[PDB]
Amino acid sequence: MQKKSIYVAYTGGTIGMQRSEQGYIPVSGHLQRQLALMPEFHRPEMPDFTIHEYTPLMDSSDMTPEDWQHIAEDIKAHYDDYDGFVILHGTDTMAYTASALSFMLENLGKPVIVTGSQIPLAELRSDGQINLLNALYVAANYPINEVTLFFNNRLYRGNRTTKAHADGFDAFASPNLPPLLEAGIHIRRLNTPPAPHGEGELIVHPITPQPIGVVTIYPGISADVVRNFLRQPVKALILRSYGVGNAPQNKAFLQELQEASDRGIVVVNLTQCMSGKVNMNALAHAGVIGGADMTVEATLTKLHYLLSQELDTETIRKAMSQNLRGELTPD
Amino acid sequence: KKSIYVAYTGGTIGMQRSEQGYIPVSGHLQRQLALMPEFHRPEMPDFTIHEYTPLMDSSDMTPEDWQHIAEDIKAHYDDYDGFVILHGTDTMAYTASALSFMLENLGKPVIVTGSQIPLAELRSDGQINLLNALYVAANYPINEVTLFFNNRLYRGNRTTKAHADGFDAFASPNLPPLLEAGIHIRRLNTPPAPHGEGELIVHPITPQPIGVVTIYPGISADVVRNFLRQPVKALILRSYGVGNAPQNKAFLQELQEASDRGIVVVNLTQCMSGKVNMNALAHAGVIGGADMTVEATLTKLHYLLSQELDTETIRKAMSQNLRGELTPD
Amino acid sequence: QKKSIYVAYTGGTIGMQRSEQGYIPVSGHLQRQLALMPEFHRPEMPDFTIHEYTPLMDSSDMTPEDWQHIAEDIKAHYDDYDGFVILHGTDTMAYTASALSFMLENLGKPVIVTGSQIPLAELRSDGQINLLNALYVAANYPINEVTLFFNNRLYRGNRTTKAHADGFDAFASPNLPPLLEAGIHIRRLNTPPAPHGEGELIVHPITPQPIGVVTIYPGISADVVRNFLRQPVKALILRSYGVGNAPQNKAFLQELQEASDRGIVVVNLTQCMSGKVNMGNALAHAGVIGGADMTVEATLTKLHYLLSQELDTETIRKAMSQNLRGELTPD
Amino acid sequence: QKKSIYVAYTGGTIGMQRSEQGYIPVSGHLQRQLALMPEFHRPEMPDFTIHEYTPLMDSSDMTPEDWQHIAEDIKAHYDDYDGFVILHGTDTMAYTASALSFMLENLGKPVIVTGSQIPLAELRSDGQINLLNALYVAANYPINEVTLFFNNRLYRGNRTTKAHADGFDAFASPNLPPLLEAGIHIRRLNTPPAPHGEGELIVHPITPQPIGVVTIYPGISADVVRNFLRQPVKALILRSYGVGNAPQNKAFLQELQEASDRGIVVVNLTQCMSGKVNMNALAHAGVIGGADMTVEATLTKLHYLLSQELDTETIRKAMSQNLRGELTPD
Repeated sequence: MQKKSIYVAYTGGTIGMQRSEQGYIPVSGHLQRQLALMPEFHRPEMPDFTIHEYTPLMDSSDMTPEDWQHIAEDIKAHYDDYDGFVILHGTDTMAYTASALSFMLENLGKPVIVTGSQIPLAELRSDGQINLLNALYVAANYPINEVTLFFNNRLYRGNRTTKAHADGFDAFASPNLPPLLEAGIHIRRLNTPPAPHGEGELIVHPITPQPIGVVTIYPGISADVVRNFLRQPVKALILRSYGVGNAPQNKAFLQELQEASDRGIVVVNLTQCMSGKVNMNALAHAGVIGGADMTVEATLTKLHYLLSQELDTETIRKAMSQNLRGELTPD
Repeated sequence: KKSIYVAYTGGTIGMQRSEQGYIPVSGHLQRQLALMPEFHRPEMPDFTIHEYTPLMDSSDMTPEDWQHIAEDIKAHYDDYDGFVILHGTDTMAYTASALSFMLENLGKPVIVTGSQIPLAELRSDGQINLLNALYVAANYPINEVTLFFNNRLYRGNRTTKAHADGFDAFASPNLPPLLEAGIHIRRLNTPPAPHGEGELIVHPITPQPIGVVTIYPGISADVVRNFLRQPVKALILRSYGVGNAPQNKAFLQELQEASDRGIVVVNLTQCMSGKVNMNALAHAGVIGGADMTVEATLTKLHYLLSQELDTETIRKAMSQNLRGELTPD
Repeated sequence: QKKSIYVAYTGGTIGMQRSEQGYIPVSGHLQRQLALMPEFHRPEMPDFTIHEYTPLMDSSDMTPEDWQHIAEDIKAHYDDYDGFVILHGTDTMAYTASALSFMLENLGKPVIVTGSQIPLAELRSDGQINLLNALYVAANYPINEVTLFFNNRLYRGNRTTKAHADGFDAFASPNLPPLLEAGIHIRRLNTPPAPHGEGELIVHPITPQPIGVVTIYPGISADVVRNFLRQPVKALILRSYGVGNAPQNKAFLQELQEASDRGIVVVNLTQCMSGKVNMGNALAHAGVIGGADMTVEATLTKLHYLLSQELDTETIRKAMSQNLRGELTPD
Repeated sequence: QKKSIYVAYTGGTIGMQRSEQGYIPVSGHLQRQLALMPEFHRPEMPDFTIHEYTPLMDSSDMTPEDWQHIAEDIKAHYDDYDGFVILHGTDTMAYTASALSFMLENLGKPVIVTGSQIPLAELRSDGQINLLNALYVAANYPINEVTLFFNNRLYRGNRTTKAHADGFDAFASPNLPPLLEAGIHIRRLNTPPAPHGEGELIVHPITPQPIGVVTIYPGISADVVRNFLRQPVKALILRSYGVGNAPQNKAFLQELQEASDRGIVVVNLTQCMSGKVNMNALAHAGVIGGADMTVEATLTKLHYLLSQELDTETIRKAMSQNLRGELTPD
């Protein structure tokens, strides 16, 4: 009967750009005007859709948590009026936004698909045409009530993604979890277990910028350098350590970590490996919390989320190791 | 016969069983090798095993240990046809990357390897990795510091430990292997690293105050300022995609101030593979690290900072392909 | 002015209509649908002309007479177009592509054979993708060979085989890389071009030929093999073990030697999925010719080609081991 | 006491020696070498006994009589060992593994068929790896089926095919995952076990059978197909397009119908590298669908069925049924 309706927020990215002598430039309303002339987007199988183009568009490499907040407020404001949501985003920080939204939205009961493209919709052979058409179709026909990220013909759990390549071509990966859905000839919903969720109405949590350090451990890293990473105003520190979560055993380094936790800093340990989980023991005794197999993006946004709420340090430390939105694999 | 020198620094490969799991045991690897006939066959090279004391867990290693290994290779260089460095997997890629810079005009193979299972166990990858490393160092000599794992010989300064949970795996995201060790060993057409024509030159290396950090949405100038406080001499930034980062004045100002103080700031990508292509950061004095791995960049800075080089020369050298660690424009 | 491509719509799912019973061929449907798709009429796309065959053919019903018809169609329109696209059903698409490669000599324009598993008219169709790309590639990245386009790759026609059909269609070129890849950015690969003379195009005739294609297995009897070689058989393709090994019992080898004495051309291919046969001397001493790394499709069509030219048996045996059109990797 | 494994060295390069002429078979060389390799005598390894065939079998020259001899060897030593390893040349290893899967019924101990590209004597040999692993898996990760071990994978025997031989040997199980992976840590996969009965072991006889295995192509003549079906042929395996499609010209279909009408069992397989046949015209001509069976499994299954005293309707029904895990039921 009456078609489903999808809300499309064009927050930024190359999709709506137009050809000029100076090259491709953002042109207000160009995305909307083009879609009006493409019959494939108006077929009976396709949902109705409304585009809200951001003014001005966001350059994803210059985004901040204030922008994540603005996007969530947009979703909240239009939630009861649409059946799903598609967030068009620049690729550079798309995974960060998708991860942050997954924590900010609690008890989500409609699909929120973050996507984008390397090539503008206007170009003959455009991934923008493919990604937007599929995102709209999947949001309407194969709804999954999570914040997802669609790219390279796969629908990933948002807080499990990372931009894996950018030089010459854009590619995203979900290193520690299979996709939730594959969009090939035939759309296939995979048997990937759904994310945890409560049974009430949607809750949209606020988020604000937070002073977090994200650093990589290397042979001989000095306590003096680590001390700097932990100075005010730092509230949390994400350490990327070796293999399953190993680090140098020298006392000076470990004492800087212990003293930081003593004064309320949340220290979390992630692996330097491309995939796999941290299996925590010397760091553990210094107050460091294991981040299991969370991506850097999920860990960084999860900390922003927890620190932005009215929560004490020990509750934050406990929450960081719990699977709140499908971002980590429990032991 | 050819003769290979084995620096046994430590690592799981030489450990033995106990009531409390695998433990380091002095002399265990040597004893086991003496009892395995396949290592003493006519087709294998003669070899010498030098056990380090103490044996090192690779996660405990420092640049001082890299220096000790380089000194060992230097002292025995003219007496052997190649070298094999047995190492723990956790920081194996850092050691291989460091040695590639410390050794200049290398004219013999130096293969770093190890295993996830002790050599003495049934079905050990340790037996396979040592047998192949010895055979390859003697017969398919590639005059570079390489890393052997998962039956592939990679350029050392192009590697990173890609997995460790359940199984160990190494990757060379931006360069194909130099050789593959399947049924038939095959040297690949991967172009050899740049090299001079003189005698081997071994450079010293010492620990250096370097920061390695990741850029994220909204990262504060206050936090970045802390990353650049003394004693920091260099900062490695892992930025978005082809090397993009926030353009807010405060953030860029902190990086500019750091470069004014003589700090070398290098830009790498957060992506798993690909090159950084340098504009706002460039104006703030940031140097592009092309497609270098974090291990290569970190050890390269340790190498340059440990020599008697001025800041401007270090900045120029960081973007140059010195040992095959980066893909030039 | 714009490039102009001739499209021979021989049959196949690509131009069919969806119905309650399944996919059905409908005269004029493909042309009706393409006139309604703006992307096919953009400045960047070539002009094209569609010749719908009457009747439309189910590729599993095709014979060499149909290959002849297609070659005659290409020949009749050769001077008036810049390239050709042959729309075909997937089941025997590789046979047609292989056959055309031998029938056309000194080809100086692209001939791309393609099709799809989903009709072009459907939403998310690979048919729309394959036709758009075939037209664009034939016009802009011309490769003067009979090629086959599928799964976003342009393969040398006489190197292809349909590798899968259950649930999804897939083609493979087991012994040669593609000639071009069509991802975000179309990329011509360094695969060496097929050999060719420097004269005018020559179109050779082809007719059905009595050929046997059989598989060797343990204990295969001389009596059964004798039957495979009875008149009217002119050639027999043997699929033997590994690098080309077969039973060495006298009765078996005698039947093969008697066949070569009768003027039958016996060719040896491997049962393996890829790789070359390397002639071991028992089969070659019985007069068997090695087919190197040729696909069954190339070997079968190559024999049809050579037998249709009325050449001497010795000439045919010699030609089978020669790389005539890029179908084989010489020693 | 350790488990004990019976090793039949039927043929293949594994026990060959080095001479100024290449690899040559030397009687007893495999056994002599293994006695000097400590890794094969460790506490973790089973005891084993080697029965070297005299002469060795050239796998490319094997016949069903050889399959019978191997089966009789297993039968004769079945009650005395905990598992079995069959060393075989690679060219027809998949045929032997497939045939044995049908000949052995109610198998209650592992039977692993394996071999190597390189003799065990050579420095870097896959022979050392394959025999060590086969022995260890047969004793410790027993799977009561006829399996084939190669490329560090343990496949269901009747699902395998030799996929490559030029430069390097490789086997594949196109339509079923391996039953076990022998990587750094041995891992048994969740691949559902093959169907089996409850009684004691039954060893079925097998003899050579007149079977044609042919490939369909555009315009294939009714005359040629008629020749394929001439006496003494009892069965014909057709490899047709995609999911089982073939030409529908009446002369072609009529030759197949006539063959079936005189008792010839005609089975349809795909020309594709993987996948099932789904079947239309051929079905009406008496052709039986072989689902996703390999040529190897279909050819040996026919040898098995034709070698028993069975009516043709029973043989036809059995060909489409999953008897030993060789095919995926609809």
